[PDB]
Amino acid sequence: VSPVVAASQNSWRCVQSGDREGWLALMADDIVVEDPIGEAVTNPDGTGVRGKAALAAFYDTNIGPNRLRVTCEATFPSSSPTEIAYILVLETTFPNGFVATVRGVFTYRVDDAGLITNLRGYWNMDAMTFT
Amino acid sequence: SPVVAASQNSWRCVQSGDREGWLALMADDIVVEDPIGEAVTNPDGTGVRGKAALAAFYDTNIGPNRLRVTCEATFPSSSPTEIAYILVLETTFPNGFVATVRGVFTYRVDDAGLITNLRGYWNMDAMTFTE
Repeated sequence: VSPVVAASQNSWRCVQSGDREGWLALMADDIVVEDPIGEAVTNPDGTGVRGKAALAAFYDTNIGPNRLRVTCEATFPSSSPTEIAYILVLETTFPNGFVATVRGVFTYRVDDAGLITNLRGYWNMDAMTFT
Repeated sequence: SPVVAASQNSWRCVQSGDREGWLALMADDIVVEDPIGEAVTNPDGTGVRGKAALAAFYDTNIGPNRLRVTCEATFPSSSPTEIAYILVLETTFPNGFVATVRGVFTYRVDDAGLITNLRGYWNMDAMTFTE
């Protein structure tokens, strides 16, 4: 199993099961989560959430309260064991039974210690759907 | 949208042999990792970096071959400078042999509309061949 695949799918298990430290422990000190890339509801800034500091906050705002579901439709490994792309569908159910769903390309990168330095989502609000 | 026009223009020129048009779209700090990681097309595994290196990459790996592109899917981000595609790249070599690969291709432009990052998530597993 490649390091980027172990890390990336340990991330999916951690966000799906409320394992905040599990999740944070997978992440390098220089982590840059851009879900998605560019300015949006969850990237207000437009330049992503930086360091374990701001990502802890990001979790407690957008993930810790809710039920997040990751579904993998396709894997696109590269020729490097530290970088992969996927087609995921993300599905956040809020406590009021409100459900936001989005399909996108998600790229990952780990450093030489095996920790995520970059999580990057290719999607916009035009693609998100509500139920 | 600058990244769509850059990217669509990349396919125009590459598919028809227009070397000077292809190079015109790239920045002077360009990095092409087709694919990401160690491959014949990316030997040191860190990509072809700089417009000068890219010219010699062109004459080694593109000019002698016929290349055909099929966009199968498009995943815009919430930034106008960065997009991801699913592409099918078909490379006919000088001896008549054809290699075909599906992968994820991400693009990025700088504030002037010029391509700074062309990155391909594929490897040899997925690649097919004929003739």
